[PDB]
Amino acid sequence: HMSYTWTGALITPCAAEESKLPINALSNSLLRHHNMVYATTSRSAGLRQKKVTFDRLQVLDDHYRDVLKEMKAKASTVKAKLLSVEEACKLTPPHSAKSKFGYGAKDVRNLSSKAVNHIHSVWKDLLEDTVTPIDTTIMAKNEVFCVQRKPARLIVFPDLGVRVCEKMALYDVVSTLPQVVMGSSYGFQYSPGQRVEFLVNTWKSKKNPMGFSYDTRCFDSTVTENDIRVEESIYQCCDLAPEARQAIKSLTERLYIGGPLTNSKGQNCGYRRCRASGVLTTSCGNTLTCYLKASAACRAAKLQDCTMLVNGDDLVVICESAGTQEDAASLRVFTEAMTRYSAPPGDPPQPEYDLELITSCSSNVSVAHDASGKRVYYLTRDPTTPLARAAWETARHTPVNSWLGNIIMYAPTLWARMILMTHFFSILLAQEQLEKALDCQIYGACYSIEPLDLPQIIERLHGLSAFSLHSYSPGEINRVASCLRKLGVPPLRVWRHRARSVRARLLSQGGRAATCGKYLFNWAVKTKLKLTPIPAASRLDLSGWFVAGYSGGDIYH
Ligand SMILES: COc1ccc(-c2ccc[nH]c2=O)cc1C(C)(C)C
Ligand SMILES: [Mg+2]
Repeated sequence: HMSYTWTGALITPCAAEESKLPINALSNSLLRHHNMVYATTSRSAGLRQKKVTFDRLQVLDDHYRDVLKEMKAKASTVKAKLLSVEEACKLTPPHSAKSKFGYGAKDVRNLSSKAVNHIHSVWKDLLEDTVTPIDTTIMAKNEVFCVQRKPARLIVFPDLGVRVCEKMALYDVVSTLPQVVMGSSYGFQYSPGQRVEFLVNTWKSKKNPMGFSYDTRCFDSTVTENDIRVEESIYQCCDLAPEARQAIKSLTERLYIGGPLTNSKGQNCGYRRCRASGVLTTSCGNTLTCYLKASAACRAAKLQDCTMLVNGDDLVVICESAGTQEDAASLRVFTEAMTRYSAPPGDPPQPEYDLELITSCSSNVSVAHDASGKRVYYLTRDPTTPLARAAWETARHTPVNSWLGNIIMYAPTLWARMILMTHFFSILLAQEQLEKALDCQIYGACYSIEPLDLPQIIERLHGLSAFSLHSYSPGEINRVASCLRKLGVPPLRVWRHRARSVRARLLSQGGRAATCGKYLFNWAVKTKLKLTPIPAASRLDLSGWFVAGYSGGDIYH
């Protein structure tokens, strides 16, 4: 029951890999300790190969079979539709990996003959053959981090032709089914602001609240053939077209169960017997499996009045505390049950009695004050990775602007407002790129966003409180300050000074740019302007946002 078996061939790159931080004229205004910032390359893939290769022991009890019975019952109410080639072709990101059949993502999007004719022949083969393993490509990811070096994470994905067919058969399923099965526990249905409301309300709902979070050591590699087979039966509970049932069955047996791994040089690297990281069902199947395992473990641990919040492998549990001594024991049992379900932890969970202490999605809840001085809870995180990645994005244009994603999702935070908003609006002003659409990742999906619509966007997911946040917790300010010292980032006083200029340059331009300067940079000036609800904020067509997660799913909205 090994996750992977390797022939010997190496995980080869598709190009020359840049590991050191590229420097330009704008770099030093943000970061000075360039050596601390790096990117991962195929040279450290062998380390991760060793880390992701292990044997899986799974023991399934009555708690497991009970939860699944309930899950299949809720799943039976779902009616899902098949997607047309055209619909699936428009969901493909513009820079998605090109086919080994002589066409790219842009040919797929333009609905070219070579692309559409190939998509049709792959679909026909999926309905006619349900046994032959589908070929996947194994690659080492190029991600930017700060030191204290991590080995490169792997990405396993099928051909562009298979990916369009996956969307056709399972896009509606992976988008609709998770909320029906899990209700209010599906985290991807929440905006950052709505997620806080849920956590705070849930914490307040308990007499003596206890909370903890769970992180699985290599979740994708812990996923067994049984787990993937169990996910298929959940999808098969839906009311589906006959063509969609055969395509799901086929994709399961040929792609999702496992298959061979191929490098950039066309060599067989080995065989995969766990979850593929770069398929449409990556996020859905991980959330369902984690939820099934954790719900049954919650029962095994005899945890009182549980409230789960799942998104991929990330899980948060808020319940009624039975005393510190019993609470430590309950969590030991939870861990032991999860381990038997083929999901051991990275670090053992610990009971927490303060919401600000729970860490999930590399984040935590913190307290700040709004304009009136009323306490307001918001979601934050350590700025080290966002800043290291913003530093890379200062010197090089990338397909996913992390800074933009971070400004959208962490808008109320001290670091995103003072550093990110200031630095990039200063660049967009200078380069006259204020009206240019930029791509960013939100819950694993790719979105083209206009930087001028940022104030309206921030109001819908955080409310007017985000533009008025002050008097941050001592611990948060200390975390930002230590991080700036570590990376050689100018202190927050220099950022205040720059923000007044950015604000002034923005206000001068009028229209949407003045609204940007007015709302986003009100914190910089002493003579504050009245920030009222933006009429434009309500008009925003945010349909498609916070519906589901698509990490590794190759989705574009
Ligand atoms: C499941 O929760 C998340 C997943 C991703 C991001 C995220 C953070 C930054 C950029 N893009 C993203 O999608 C943020 C969150 C919360 C916890 C802050 C809501
Ligand atoms: Mg994990």
